[PDB]
Amino acid sequence: MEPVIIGALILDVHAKPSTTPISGTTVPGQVLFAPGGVARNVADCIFKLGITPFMIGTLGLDGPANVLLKEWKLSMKGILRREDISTPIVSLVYDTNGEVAAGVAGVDAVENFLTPEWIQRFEYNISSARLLMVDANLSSLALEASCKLAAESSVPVWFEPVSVTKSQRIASIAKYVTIVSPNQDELIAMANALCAKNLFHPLSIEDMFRALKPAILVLLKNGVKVVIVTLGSNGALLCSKGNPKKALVFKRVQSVCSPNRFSERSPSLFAMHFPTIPAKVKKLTGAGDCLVGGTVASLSDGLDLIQSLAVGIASAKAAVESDDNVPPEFKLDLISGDAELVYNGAKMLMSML
Amino acid sequence: MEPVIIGALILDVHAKPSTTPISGTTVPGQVLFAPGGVARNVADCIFKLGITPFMIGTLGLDGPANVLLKEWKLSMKGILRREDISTPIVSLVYDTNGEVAAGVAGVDAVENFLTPEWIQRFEYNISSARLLMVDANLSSLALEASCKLAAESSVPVWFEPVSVTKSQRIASIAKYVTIVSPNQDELIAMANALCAKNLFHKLSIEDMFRALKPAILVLLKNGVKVVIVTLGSNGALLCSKGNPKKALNIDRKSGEVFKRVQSVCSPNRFSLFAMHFPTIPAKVKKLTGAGDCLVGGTVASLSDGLDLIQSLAVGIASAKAAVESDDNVPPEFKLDLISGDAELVYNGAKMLM
Ligand code: NA
Ligand code: NA
Repeated sequence: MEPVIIGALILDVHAKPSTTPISGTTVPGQVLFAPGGVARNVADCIFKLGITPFMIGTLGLDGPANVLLKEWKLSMKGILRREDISTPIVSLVYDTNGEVAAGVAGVDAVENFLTPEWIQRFEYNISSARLLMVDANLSSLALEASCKLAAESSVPVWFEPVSVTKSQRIASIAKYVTIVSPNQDELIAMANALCAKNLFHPLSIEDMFRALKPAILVLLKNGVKVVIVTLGSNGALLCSKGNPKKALVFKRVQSVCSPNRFSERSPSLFAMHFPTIPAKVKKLTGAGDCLVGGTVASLSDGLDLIQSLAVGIASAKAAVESDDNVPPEFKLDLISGDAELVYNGAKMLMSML
Repeated sequence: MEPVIIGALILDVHAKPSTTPISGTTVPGQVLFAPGGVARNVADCIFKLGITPFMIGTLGLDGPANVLLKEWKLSMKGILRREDISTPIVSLVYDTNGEVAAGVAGVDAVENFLTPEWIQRFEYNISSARLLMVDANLSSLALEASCKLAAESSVPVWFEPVSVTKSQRIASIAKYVTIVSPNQDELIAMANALCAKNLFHKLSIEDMFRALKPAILVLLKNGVKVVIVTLGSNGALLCSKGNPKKALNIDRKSGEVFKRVQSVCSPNRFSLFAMHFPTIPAKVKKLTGAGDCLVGGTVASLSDGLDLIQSLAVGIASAKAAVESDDNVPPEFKLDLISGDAELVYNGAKMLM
């Protein structure tokens, strides 16, 4: 009952300049190819954590596809390859921060060729899936087809907003979505999209949460059960409608991250903050994807959402310390240790909605 | 026999956005890969014109190399490939205007790994070459080793000034160099490098020539035999020590480019000699590769037995084909079109001195 991952397979071009990038000319630095795309990264992360995912995507019969598939050890029956299709490419120019200064995509092969027609071939896989994860690179039509299959079989759906623009695609599928994982810009865009108007616009944790609470409520009322807001270096917010456990390799995590840790019996809005762990950043790209991958893998292994999120945040830290979007391997003892640190450090927010 | 091409093999990455370039995230647009590097471009241009060159360069055993070499149909024995090497890449992110918003270049593989030691492996190739073409991407040591090998065997050397900065690498090898092909910024930079002081720092053709004559003479005084100043849309300037109608001292036993051009570009039409060659009006799609194909077209023509005046005309024709292509080098050359354009340039050529 493998988790099913649907979305983009992208060849990433990462340009980290030695000095500050200046207009009108090139500056010295390093430029690397990295296997990318939210869905590909999530699948890769889940696999390296010891769970086999099923990948549904589309690739070309070109050079970039041959880079992405060189060391691909998962099934490829879910991957649509034809010659008319041009493999998606994202080109990023970083700053010295490790943040993106300028990026271009690059990815309309996904919206045009990862169709409902292709996804419906795998109705059994989605139906029997432990979890369905879709990224917003999919078209509204593909997202509808995907999410309606999982809902039919009562399979929980994870929607990754990918960007501010593409996050608005939550609008037509919100009912079917169980979990979303936006940052604070994407959360705002999603809230605006469901509100049909531009009602929301993009410090301490209780300030940030109080500022995002109206936007979070919008998503919850539109049928989303769990909203995970990634706050980068100040961790993540886990917000859910009802008890977070009721909303939906790792027996180490189950041991040390006790499910009996949190005494709190079913609120309309549940909120708690997860801290992140200090890390030696080489590239922040892929951090969010590994959070999702780490979380899905744990949920797929029978852990609850609170335990799974800690694993996700652990995986995110490992990812920023690599020059890949997803690290070449995961060290389980490191993953478990970091997860416990995050888990034990998780605190609850907020007595009347 | 075969012309030897030594220099950079670069993967060019052009990111031209739909619009709205913003920090912190990817933005919609198109990203293209283009096989680049002056030497690689010259080699490709020469081959498509029906002459086989020998390429000496350095590449990695990575993804960029596999994109770069995918449709490479020439020998690879002159190309140093090792796991230590990361394939040179120039990554450019444009704005709506078409100017570079941010650019990063990682091309230190050429200067660090294309050593004199590697070049001396192909001493037989360089010695027996009809012509030797080196780009300024090479280190000074690599340039010295290559050009002194050619000088011993009296093999003509073509030095291509990659940029204003790298053009100054002519300083230690000017003695060995037969032909240089700078634009006028590069010509000034090379002149200053050769001089004991920095004496050099819209216009009509004989006016622009009269302004460049001192800088041109400097190069001539230092041993350069032929100076070709590329003037973009104002054609090219051909200045030489002695008669301009020079040819490659190679036995007759030719090809299709030779007897097409020779028929149509009569050799009976035509110290220091100076000519101006006009360019041909063209549908510019991208100026990419224009200078390189001017070099490529001229070398190819010289290699098939044409004189310098005939060869330069082909080069400007080839340069035109390159600007009306949007690969650095056009996918193919239509020899009839090249020949027709060459006659236009040839017949439009004017004596200045
Ligand atoms: Na990373
Ligand atoms: Na071009």
